Amino acid sequence: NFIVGNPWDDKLIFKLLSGLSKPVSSYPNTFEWQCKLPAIKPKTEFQLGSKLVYVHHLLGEGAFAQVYEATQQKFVLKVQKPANPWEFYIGTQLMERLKPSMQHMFMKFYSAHLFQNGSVLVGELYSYGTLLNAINLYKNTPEKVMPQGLVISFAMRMLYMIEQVHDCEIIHGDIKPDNFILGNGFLEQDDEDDLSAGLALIDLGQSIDMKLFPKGTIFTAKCETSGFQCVEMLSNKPWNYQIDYFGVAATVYCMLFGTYMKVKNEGGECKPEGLFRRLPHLDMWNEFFHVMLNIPDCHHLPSLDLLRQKLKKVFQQHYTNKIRALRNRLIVLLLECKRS
Ligand SMILES: Nc1ncnc2c1ncn2[C@@H]1O[C@H](COP(=O)(O)OP(=O)(O)O)[C@@H](O)[C@H]1O
Ligand SMILES: [Mg+2]
Repeated sequence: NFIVGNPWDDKLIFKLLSGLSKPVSSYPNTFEWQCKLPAIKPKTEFQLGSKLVYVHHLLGEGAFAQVYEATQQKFVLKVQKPANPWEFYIGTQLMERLKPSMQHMFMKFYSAHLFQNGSVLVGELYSYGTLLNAINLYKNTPEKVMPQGLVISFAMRMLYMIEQVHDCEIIHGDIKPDNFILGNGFLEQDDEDDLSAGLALIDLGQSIDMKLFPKGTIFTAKCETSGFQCVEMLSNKPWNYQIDYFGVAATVYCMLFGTYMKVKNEGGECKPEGLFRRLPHLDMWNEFFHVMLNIPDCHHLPSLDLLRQKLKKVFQQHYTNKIRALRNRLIVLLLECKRS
């Protein structure tokens, strides 16, 4: 039952990276440049060490990075100061541990460029915006919120995704609507029963590799670097994989209400704010959040498969017929937003 205070500490990360049989530098894709980070701005040109690259526009920004669209087929550039070789390590590892079939669920990194004061990562592109953006689009519409059938559908894919990541003994560490993105697969999704298509997960900067740590290690940090806090962090309790369970539930809560989840303690259990009576499938959602939020300990993680089945049951009873229309409607909204 080993203990590590902070898994996101820079000193710790440098120690793990430095203490590797296969340094990141060893990878073929990675490149180390002595010079400072090049000036990168939309509608400009610069050479990525060797070949010239054209940046068309800024797709999105986070607390750590700015992501631009680039060409010469289109891809993206993830720029951040200081350098973040860690993301490349995690991304590289993840594709290696994953089954080849499941790689399309996550962003692939083609190459990494490490500068003196920053890093630039070249990665796959997803052109139809984040899950958060999609949630915001509905607010303008009459429904004001995502249809349940799409919520449930997106939810089951998420549970399926973290299951694959956790099998790799990896923790995402930052599961939010901002870090979910919509790509072509969502557009071309033809098989509803296939959970591998229509949703992709990104932002591996805050990810944790459990392989590097002893068996049964635990973390006691009371918040994630951006300040993201799960239930264990609030309760001063230890945690490892629970943070991703909490993240999925927070992301699903957002699809349901279009507002970030807030937590409260009622009786002996932890519950989210405002699960009102008129909410469809209220029983199912109460059960879903109860399990995802109230985990007794690190050794009793809820079955991701079981949760998925409970949602699948409700989906098969009420939304198999209506799903195509709901997806088409969303597709039109995504196209409209992308036109802007
Ligand atoms: N592959 C991608 N395609 C399109 N946009 C992306 C891609 N990756 C990231 N983004 C955009 O970048 C923003 C944040 O990127 P992320 O990787 O989460 O960086 P950070 O760690 O700083 O949050 C997102 O809101 C998203 O719009
Ligand atoms: Mg992010």
